[PDB]
Amino acid sequence: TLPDTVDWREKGCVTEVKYQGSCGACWAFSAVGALEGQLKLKTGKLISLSAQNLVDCSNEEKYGNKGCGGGYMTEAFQYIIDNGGIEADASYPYKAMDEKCHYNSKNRAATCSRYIQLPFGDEDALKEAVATKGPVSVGIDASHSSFFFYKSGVYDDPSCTGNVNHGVLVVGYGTLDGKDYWLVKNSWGLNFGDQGYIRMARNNKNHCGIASYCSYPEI
Ligand SMILES: *C(=N)C1(NC(=O)[C@@H]2C[C@@H](S(=O)(=O)c3ccc(OCC(F)(F)F)cc3C(F)(F)F)CN2C(=O)C2(C)CC2)CC1
Repeated sequence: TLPDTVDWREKGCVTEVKYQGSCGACWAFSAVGALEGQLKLKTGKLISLSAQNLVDCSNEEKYGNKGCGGGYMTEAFQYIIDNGGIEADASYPYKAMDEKCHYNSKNRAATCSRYIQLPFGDEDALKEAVATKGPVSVGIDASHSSFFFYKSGVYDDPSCTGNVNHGVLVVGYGTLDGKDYWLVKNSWGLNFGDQGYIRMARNNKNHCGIASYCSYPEI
């Protein structure tokens, strides 16, 4: 059986909310967020990892990522795997611009061996992964102005579609005033949503495509 409510923030597995600025780096923050969760669960240390390392060093056709022009969480993991590591944010800080890759293996802060993809649109599979594995990288349709008007409750705008466009991180789930939600960490800083988080409708026919492209890394 699975718990009714999960919140990885309570287990110390979620770093501070970051601010992506005008660089289309949502995919990089989503990936490092998922990897940060796994690092904490394995080593016991919570460390912010370098979204900038991903933005600078995976901007090539091998991966299909485009730096500040967008990218894919799975390809970010693949880069980390191929590269034999990723730096911490401390040593490779976020600049919100495309820069020349300057990865240094002496500052390796985490590694990745493989990544897992969940079945397309399966919110039950996502619930199990969030419950038992940790934070999960997801794509959502975050193109509706209502997404940025949200302050509280459970975001459930009927105009949302399954055509996804932003990467974010699911750090938990539960039920708020009778409405099932996924607890989503964004990368728009602490002024977005509820302290950087939005609760998005769960079990409502894969709303905003939240369970369409789920993945998480394995250290
Ligand atoms: C964040 N600042 C930005 N968004 C961005 O980088 C997004 C993130 C992913 S996605 O989640 O939108 C996405 C899109 C399409 C996918 O597959 C469709 C297929 F292959 F089935 F046809 C998968 C994903 C997912 F897996 F979830 F990542 C990509 N993306 C993009 O902007 C891209 C590079 C244009 C697609 C920049 C706003």
